[PDB]
Amino acid sequence: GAPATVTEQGEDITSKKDRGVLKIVKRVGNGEETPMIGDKVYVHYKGKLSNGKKFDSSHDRNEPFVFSLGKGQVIKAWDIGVATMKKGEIAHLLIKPEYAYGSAGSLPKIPSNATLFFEIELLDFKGE
Ligand SMILES: COc1cc2cc(c1OC)OC[C@@H](C)OC/C=C/[C@H](O)[C@@H](C)OC(=O)[C@@H]1CCCCN1C(=O)[C@H]2C1CCCCC1
Repeated sequence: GAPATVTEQGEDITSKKDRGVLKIVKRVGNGEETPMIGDKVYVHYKGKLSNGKKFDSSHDRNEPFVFSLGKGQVIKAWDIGVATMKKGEIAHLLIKPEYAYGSAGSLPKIPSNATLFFEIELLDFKGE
């Protein structure tokens, strides 16, 4: 399924080239701008542990998810991944624990050493 497709076909968007954040563009967005640290960013997302054992979605809350890029509100993989996205883009990310919750995990939702999958739609972004 989608996690294994990102393993096989995803681009490694990490600086270290350690395959810690792998990306597929599923729907192309518009415009030249991409989100930058400090921007206020508006998304919809669907996430899950890569083995399907827990799910989460902005739609569960009936509203976009909003965060400030690079402000420590999201996991490192989102700061890295969403900064590559254009307005309107849908992307898939597959994420190693080093760019998510690590060996400590984040119980009860996130076990130690968890790999994460997200589908993210970038709705909008604004400067601080
Ligand atoms: C570890 O705790 C949670 C993880 C995740 C979602 C959670 C968590 O409980 C606080 O609740 C959903 C609502 C309440 O919060 C949204 C964003 C939270 C924050 O931005 C942090 C905690 O989340 C993240 O950094 C990432 C990226 C943004 C969207 C949420 N995401 C998660 O890791 C999910 C996670 C995804 C895989 C399945 C389990 C939930």
